[PDB]
Amino acid sequence: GSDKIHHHHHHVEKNLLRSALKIFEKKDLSLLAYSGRSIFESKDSGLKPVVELFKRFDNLEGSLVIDKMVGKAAASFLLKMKPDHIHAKVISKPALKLMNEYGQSFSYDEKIPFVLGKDGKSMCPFEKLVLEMDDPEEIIRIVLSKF
Ligand SMILES: [Zn+2]
Ligand SMILES: [Zn+2]
Ligand SMILES: [Zn+2]
Ligand SMILES: [Zn+2]
Ligand SMILES: [Zn+2]
Ligand SMILES: [Zn+2]
Repeated sequence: GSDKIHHHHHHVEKNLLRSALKIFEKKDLSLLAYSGRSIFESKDSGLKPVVELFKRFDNLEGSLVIDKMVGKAAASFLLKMKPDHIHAKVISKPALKLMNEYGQSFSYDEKIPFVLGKDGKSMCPFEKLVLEMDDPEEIIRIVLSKF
């Protein structure tokens, strides 16, 4: 790849999001990547799917990602993959802040201070791990060293 050639994908077509949401909703999915057709589908919990997705494609240009719960950890993986748009059903404040810093196009249904643990009474151990870390690449590296 030429370091002189940069793709700019900054908007998503509103009817593809519409279509992907219909699929996400109809299949109780937890993660979806969509290009006009469905290219990755998962319903597991936590980061396992985002990592599965990361391991599967170098990038997601021309595609959109839908995710149930987007924390800083998932934001980092997704940012590196360069999807056209990420739609988060719930996004945490750290994730939102990060995606703005990176000019990634994204939308959300609910915003929350931070992703929560199994209980719903405290912070997800992965979110706490990466909470005071700045760099998405450093974050991806540390998360992978748990899987
Ligand atoms: Zn280079
Ligand atoms: Zn570039
Ligand atoms: Zn491209
Ligand atoms: Zn939604
Ligand atoms: Zn930063
Ligand atoms: Zn970096």
